[PDB]
Amino acid sequence: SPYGPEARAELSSRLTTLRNTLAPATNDPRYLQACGGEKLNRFRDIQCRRQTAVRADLNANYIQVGNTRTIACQYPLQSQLESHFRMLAENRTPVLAVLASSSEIANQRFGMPDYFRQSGTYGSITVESKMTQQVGLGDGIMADMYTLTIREAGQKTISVPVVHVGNWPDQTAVSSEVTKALASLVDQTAETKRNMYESKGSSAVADDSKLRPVIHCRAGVGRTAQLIGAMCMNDSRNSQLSVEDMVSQMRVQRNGIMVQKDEQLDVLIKLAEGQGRPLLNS
Ligand SMILES: */C=C/S(=O)(=O)c1ccccc1
Repeated sequence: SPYGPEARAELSSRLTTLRNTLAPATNDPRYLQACGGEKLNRFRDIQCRRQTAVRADLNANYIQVGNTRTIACQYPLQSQLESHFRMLAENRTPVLAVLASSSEIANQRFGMPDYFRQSGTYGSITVESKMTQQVGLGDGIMADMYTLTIREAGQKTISVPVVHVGNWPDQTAVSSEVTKALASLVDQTAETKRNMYESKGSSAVADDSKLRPVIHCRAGVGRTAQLIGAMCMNDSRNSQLSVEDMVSQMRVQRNGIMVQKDEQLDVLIKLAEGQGRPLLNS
């Protein structure tokens, strides 16, 4: 069977070998390295692919699965906020999807700054956070939305649509119904903002490294990967892209953990089967 346990076991096998191969070795050439001793990676073993790094001081990667282009990153460290906001601004971010829970953010032991729900000043950058709408995704999962306006002297003021699922616990997978609802909402939000820039004749439209949806959570390899996978599967241009392709591409473009838990992979499998999308590559 195409979606039978034998097929699932084979997929899991192939991806496991890939994760182990991609594991970062000390001073790994494939991964972005910290500078002068200042922490770059929130987690020592969840690193950032150098070839696709967005900024030299952020754990963040440009990711292209099939035709879907995005940016995946870890929750910025307090010391990276300024550079983080810079990335968001320069990217003309059409949507910022944060899947880190409100509990994680609230726990000061985690060092996850409340940067998109609060207004403040960071270096020479000043940010305002306007709470907008709230959208249920099912099973009680809630999406809180905000408008993040980024201001800096001499720079074009940029406002960013934020989609925050604050009750999706770490290392777990919300149902495929919830995932599809979320991916639809994120893409929809992104399409509205991107359209705005295109109507204004923004030069960012001609730059493939810009206008990308930015997705992340705490480490940016689980809930983040699950959403990205769902998003690429919603792209009407990714016909024939298999789950194997999908997960391997995210892994080679960020790190080998992308799609952290089996439960998260299962959701991607389920969505694939729903569309008749192949799991393995022949
Ligand atoms: C998108 C966050 S996550 O990848 O799910 C994660 C965060 C912290 C620890 C493990 C996974």
